[PDB]
This record gives sequence, structure tokens and C-alpha cells, in this order.
Amino acid sequence: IRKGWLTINNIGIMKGGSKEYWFVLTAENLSWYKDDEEKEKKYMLSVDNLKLRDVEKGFMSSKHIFALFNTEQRNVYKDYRQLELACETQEEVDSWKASFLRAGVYPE
Repeated sequence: IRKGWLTINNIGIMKGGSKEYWFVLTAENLSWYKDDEEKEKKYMLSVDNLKLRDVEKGFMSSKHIFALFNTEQRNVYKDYRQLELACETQEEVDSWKASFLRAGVYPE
């Protein structure tokens, strides 16, 4: 449905620090890659059982930040905490939120 680069702010101490990843969004699954060639296949999460929320001032929010969180568990699989995503512009945040909603993600 939508593809682009997104920075993940929540990464564990073993690999901590915000990092930019290539993301592919479809109606069925969310697939994250370290490359735009879509070969790494870092981790995947299903579209459903997820919801979109805003974020608090817990990060140096020089970017436009929104969070996709698991409604069944406390964290995203193969990830640290919930998937807080930072965009270069606010339009990217709104576009991604709309894309996730169309894919099947539900509002908080």
C-alpha cells in the first residue's frame, strides 16, 4: 500500500539508538527492512491487532513522531517496546496513519 523510509526510536540497549529502516506496508502485513532492496527482512508484524497513537515528550522530537502499538502484548515482535516511528515531515506522519488505517490498523 505504501513504502518509504522510517526511523525507529525504540531500540534496545544491545542495539540502542534511533535508526532508519526501509518499510513496506500492505493490507496484510507490515515488513521492515534495513535496505531498499527488500532483502534484509528485519522483522514483520500483522496489520490487525495494532492501533495508532500519538506520543508524549519522551524523546528529542526533532522529527514528527507517531506510535504503532500492539493491543495484545506489551511490545512489537522482534522489536523493543512499541513501534514508535519518526517521519521527516508531518505530512508523512498523516499519510502513514491513513495508510495504516486503510490497511486494517484501527485508531487507539
